[PDB]
Parts: sequence; structure tokens; C-alpha cells
Amino acid sequence: NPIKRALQGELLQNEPFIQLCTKIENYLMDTEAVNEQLIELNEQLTMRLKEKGLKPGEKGATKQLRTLIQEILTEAGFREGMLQTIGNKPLAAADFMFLVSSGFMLKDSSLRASSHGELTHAIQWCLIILKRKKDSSFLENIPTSEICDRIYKKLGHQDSSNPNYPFTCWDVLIDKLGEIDSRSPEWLSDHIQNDEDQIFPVLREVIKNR
Repeated sequence: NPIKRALQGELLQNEPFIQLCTKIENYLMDTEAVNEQLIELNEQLTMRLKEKGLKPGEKGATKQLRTLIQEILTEAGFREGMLQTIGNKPLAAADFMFLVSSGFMLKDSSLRASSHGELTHAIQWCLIILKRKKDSSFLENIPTSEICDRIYKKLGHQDSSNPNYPFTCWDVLIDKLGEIDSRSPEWLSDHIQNDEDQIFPVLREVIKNR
């Protein structure tokens, strides 16, 4: 559990928390497993667009994906409504982490501007939540509605930012630039937009379309 390198204080001694993070890390490194939830997300989106008489190129498609993402997040205990700043300015890290600790999901650019994606962190969390809904053992059978409180919020606590290690627990799980798997949002964003096995064409086109 190299995750422990990023931890101090109470979180460092919190074995269930460490186990939950370890499971997430092991899942996101597993592209075979991640694809299964991306397929599911693609299928739910496809269902959604069709029901409303929408095409993936349509404007409303971008809206439909966002509302789908929010519904999944809400089910997991996140605040209802993804935040950004007016004008898409980044927040200072302390303010960003305060909002994380409070249960809010934000646009990727609210922490760091990226040319690769906009809602990639939101999507990472949706994949984690969908995995747990499929397989309860993934998150040690915690209730789905407690994912935000038991995991996400703690990523904004200072106990998950051990200053002896260059990476925070947030970094190690979902912001690990340079990795060739979904721990890196750059990698996940490119993975989706490429869709090389043609297994999420609807999710792919909608994400390109914004």
C-alpha cells in the first residue's frame, strides 16, 4: 500500500480507508476492468440520448452526459451540482481542497487547466461508483451512498497530503500524470476520445463535442 506514503495523522492509521484507496488504485490501473464501466457509462448515455430523440453531436447530448454524471455522483453522496468558477479560473489549491472536503465535484480546470478533458475527474469517480454498484466487494461492501463521505472527502483532508511525499492521495489515485492507465486523467481522456476497440462510440463523440 504505497498509498500510505501520502498519508499522515488519523488517515495513516485508518486501515479501512487505506484498503478502500488501495482497491481504487488497483481498479484504475486495470484497463480491462475500467473498460467494463466505460461500456456501461456509454450504454446508459446511449439509452438517455435515444429516449430524448438526441444525437451524440447534438448540443443536448453534452447536457445529457453532464446530468448523467451528476446522477451517478449524487447516488454516491456527492453534492448535487458540479461546480466551476465564473470564467473557468483555477481555484487556489486550498480552496479547491476545501470544496473537495465538503463533497463537491468540480470541473478539472477548477484545479488545473487541461487541453485533454473537462470532466475527467468526474468520470473517474463515476467509473469507481459504477464498479461498486456492479461489485460490492470492490469497496468492501460500503453503502454506495457513503462513497463520498468515506473516500472522496478525505482526499481533501490535510491527513491525505503528507508533506514528505511529493504526491497527495488525490494525486496517487486520480491525478497521477505519467501513468499509462486511468489514474492519469490525461491518459483516460485520450483513451476515451480514441476508442480504439470501438466499445464506447457514444461517450466518445459527446466528449469531443464540447
